[PDB]
Amino acid sequence: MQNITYSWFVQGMIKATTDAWLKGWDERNGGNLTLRLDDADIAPYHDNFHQQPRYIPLSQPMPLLANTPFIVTGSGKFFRNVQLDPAANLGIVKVDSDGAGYHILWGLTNEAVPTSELPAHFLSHCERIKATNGKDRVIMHCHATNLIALTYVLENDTAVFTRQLWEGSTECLVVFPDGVGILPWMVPGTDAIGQATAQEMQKHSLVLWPFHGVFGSGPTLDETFGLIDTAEKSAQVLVKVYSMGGMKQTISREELIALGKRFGVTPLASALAL
Amino acid sequence: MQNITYSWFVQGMIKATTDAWLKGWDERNGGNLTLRLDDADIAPYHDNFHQQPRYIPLSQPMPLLANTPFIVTGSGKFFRNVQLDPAANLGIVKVDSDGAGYHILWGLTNEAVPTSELPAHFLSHCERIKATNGKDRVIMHCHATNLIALTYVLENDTAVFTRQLWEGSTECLVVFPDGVGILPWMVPGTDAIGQATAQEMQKHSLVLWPFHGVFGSGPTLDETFGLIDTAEKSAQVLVKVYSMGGMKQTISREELIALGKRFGVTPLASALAL
Amino acid sequence: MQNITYSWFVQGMIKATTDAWLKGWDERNGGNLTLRLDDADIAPYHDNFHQQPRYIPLSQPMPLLANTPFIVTGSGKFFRNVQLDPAANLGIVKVDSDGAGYHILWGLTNEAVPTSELPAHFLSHCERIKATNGKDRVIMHCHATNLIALTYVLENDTAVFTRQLWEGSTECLVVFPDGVGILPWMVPGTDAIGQATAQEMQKHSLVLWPFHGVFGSGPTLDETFGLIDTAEKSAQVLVKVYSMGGMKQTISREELIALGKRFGVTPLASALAL
Amino acid sequence: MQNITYSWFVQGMIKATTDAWLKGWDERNGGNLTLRLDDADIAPYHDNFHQQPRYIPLSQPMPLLANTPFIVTGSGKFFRNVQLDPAANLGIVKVDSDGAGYHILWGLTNEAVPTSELPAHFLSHCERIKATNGKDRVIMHCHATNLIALTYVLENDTAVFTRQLWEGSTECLVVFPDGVGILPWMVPGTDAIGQATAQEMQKHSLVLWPFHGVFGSGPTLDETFGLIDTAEKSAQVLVKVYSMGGMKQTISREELIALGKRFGVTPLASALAL
Ligand SMILES: [Zn+2]
Ligand SMILES: [Zn+2]
Ligand SMILES: [Zn+2]
Ligand SMILES: [Zn+2]
Repeated sequence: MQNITYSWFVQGMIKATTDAWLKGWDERNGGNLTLRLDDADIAPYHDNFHQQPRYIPLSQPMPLLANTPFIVTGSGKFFRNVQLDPAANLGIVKVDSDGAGYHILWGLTNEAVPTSELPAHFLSHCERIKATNGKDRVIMHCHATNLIALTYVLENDTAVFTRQLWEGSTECLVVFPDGVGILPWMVPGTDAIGQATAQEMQKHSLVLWPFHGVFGSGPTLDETFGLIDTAEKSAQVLVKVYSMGGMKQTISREELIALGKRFGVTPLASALAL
Repeated sequence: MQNITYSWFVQGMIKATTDAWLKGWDERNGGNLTLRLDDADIAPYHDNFHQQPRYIPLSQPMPLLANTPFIVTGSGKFFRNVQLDPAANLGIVKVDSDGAGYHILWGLTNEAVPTSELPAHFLSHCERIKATNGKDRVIMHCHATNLIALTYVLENDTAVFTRQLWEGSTECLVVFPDGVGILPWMVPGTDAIGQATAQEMQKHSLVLWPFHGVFGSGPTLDETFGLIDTAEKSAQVLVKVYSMGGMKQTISREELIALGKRFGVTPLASALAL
Repeated sequence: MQNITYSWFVQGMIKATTDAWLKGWDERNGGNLTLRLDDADIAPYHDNFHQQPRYIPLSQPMPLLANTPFIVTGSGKFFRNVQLDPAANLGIVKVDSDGAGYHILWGLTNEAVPTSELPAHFLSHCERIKATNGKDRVIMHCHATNLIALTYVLENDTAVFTRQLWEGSTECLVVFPDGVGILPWMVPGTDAIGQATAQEMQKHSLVLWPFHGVFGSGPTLDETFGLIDTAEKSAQVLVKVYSMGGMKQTISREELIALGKRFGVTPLASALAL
Repeated sequence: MQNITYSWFVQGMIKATTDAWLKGWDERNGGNLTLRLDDADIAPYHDNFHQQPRYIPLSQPMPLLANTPFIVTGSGKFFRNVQLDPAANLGIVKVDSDGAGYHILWGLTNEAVPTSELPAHFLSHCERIKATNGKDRVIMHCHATNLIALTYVLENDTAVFTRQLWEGSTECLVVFPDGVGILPWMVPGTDAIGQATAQEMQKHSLVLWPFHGVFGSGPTLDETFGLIDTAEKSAQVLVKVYSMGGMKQTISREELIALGKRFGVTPLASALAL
């Protein structure tokens, strides 16, 4: 019957969560992942659906997401376990026609529910749909170790943080020319932190939560994972450099300007001006 | 015949020990793990039992554990090897009706015996049963690298250590609001260190052994592993931050207070007051 | 029909890219790998070829590579994915009789193309063929973490950098007696950086791209991987030592001289003279 | 026919080399491993032997090893590859009746030969046979990262180095009460470094090669691996502590004395006296 476990999107959710677990980014339940699907992705699996899908209201109306299906990670669930029991740890949800709530079509067994960061995820999907004319389809949150560490030692400022990350690996300006947004510390699992994240997502594909972690957005699971992996790689390099006493030389303004010109990207002005 | 190797609890012991080995927490024989079971868990496997179960006395009477079965790791056994030969490296034991000793029903082949830290494990199970009205079922000890390193550089004080761990990842206050107990250095494998650990377990779900490692307690293998993983993740972040010259900003008192209110936990007063 | 996926060279490309992914050297699309084959390697797989091979021009004429087949990684492709879909992420190309372009005989499906660093790869293959009388067959680029970090803190000078790497593990002088060439930072994906790399390859088997990564050359995939792994291992040791305040003792001039004599290698004079 | 690949000793050599590769201790060909067998181990596999075993002389007479079989890693071979092709990368050798040379009974295909550190291995086996009344059976060399790093920053002195390693994890005094011998830097692959190593092995189960790596001896593969893993774990902890500015508190003289008394070991006097 096909079997939705072996669908591209369940397999992709398993790969991304497992890979993030192996990176050391997702201790316990600390990360969450949502992927926007099309009806055509799930329609062939209608017989895999729960016969009697559960309904859960959204935190607030989200009419831009009306009729939209997603695959999501569950609240309190461990990225390490996704590969062991996808239907326990993931769910397929479909937002209803008013954007007021969703049905759980598959997964989230034994009364599990979507991630407690659903506001941050779905509100950010709304802003990224608008910002990218529908190209972006993934919001990923993880507890990326070196990025977290840097939030205790670098100025928590979009321009400063972006410039240091650009400097810490040549590809970074090309991968995230729009830079990294950073919020004040905020209480997690709230619609305040969720819309604050979504507002930053209007201008950046990466958003940092000081003393907590990162959110990224992109068109595909691999592109979004790779975005975060790039930023975290640069952060890893920076932690080493700072631990050795700091940069004696680095990528100059530009050199960053030449890089952006070659790759046809416009670097965030404030980060470049530093 | 079912085959107890494929039981949830043998498989779970394999997963936790293997995962801890991969983390770098359990060189050689350095860690131990005990899980309290119910008779109903093991009864279906009676035919897998040793036909003639061995009897070993406990170090002291433990009448609260009368008639209680456990699955345990063996003395001198390596976490790395559990997956290769579960019955060599694990045993199922059942404490007798007086709490004076136990029978080895399965495993611990070739005259192996339970971990030399059995006092610390079983005495801590007794105190956690009382403290949690029977909810906690696991005691896990590992040589968590960054937590160990921090015991050489942070004040070995419950309030100080707890506050720094809370600061080193936002989730920590929510995961361990009761904080981390820390003992003086003590000679391992003794009932002194075992009851000292058990006494700390009355007030905390995590206990540090300076220059040695950590003990954690929780209701399930994953929750207990995840508790330790959380604390060790924060410790990893802290080691990076301290190596870069220390915190320039951090989570404030709260912010910790707001966090606790949102998640309905009461943070350890002494750690909050700092 | 044999099946070229299971050929030694496809399997070897999978092993090297996967191993480099596991090392943390190849986030996103950040690395590339090319291996020079003989017609006799691919001829048994003619029926696996695309029936209608695509043609792509080279950036400039490369007549030394006329009629030469290679297996290559694709542009924008992830080392992590090579094992999952070799034909999506790798291609077999054969340079035409004038050295002006190549046909894609196998792989690079869905209009993928070879790595954007093809100039650096193929121009370096030309110079290594000349320098080694045809022995070298591999060019590997990765984002080797510790080597990258060191480019922010060590003088970006061939003699200085080579000497520190020699000091950081005893084998290094024996593995790379010719030292490590290092370029100025340059914009990637250009023929300028490609021939600059190729010129350094005339004199060294390793070339560093500051703030970016490393290129290595060797006769086989394992020897080339092992060359880079050796340099990166030494770099890892050095990052630790520098983070602990620097060397209190080290390998002397040599001792390096005695080492070279025993193993019959001539160490780079400028690095030795320091 | 049984198949010697699946013998306990070939499987054990695969496990130890693979595990050491995963630890990051054995880049390229950098490590070597030898295990002393009994005739009874190999006799059941006589039909797996090369029909016409090769003979190679030893570097010097070793009559204590007369008629003794070993399984060994090959010169220039990679620990990473042992699992992929055991017979290419390992050999079974049997020393002849005069101790003058050995026959390659199995493995070391395509004219491979035993490790270039065979003097250090076999001479150390001789001294450990005498020191342990035949109990020790394994000599393992690896490029243990943190131990290497410490040789640039700690005094290369047996007492000093041993005491710091004892301090860096509580188990270390119990695992290696005889301490760690350390040689001056010496040119590798020589009988000078081999007997110098063997002489240190008279008094210690671990020997450090500054700026290079470690040798360990023990009765079984797991015990020897675990010995090295323990020392390297402590070294890892120490590198973190030193990078954070050094110890503010540590294990006292003890405390070390009490530890040794409890576990019935006599700690190396010179290290204790510090
Ligand atoms: Zn989070
Ligand atoms: Zn322990
Ligand atoms: Zn690159
Ligand atoms: Zn070596």
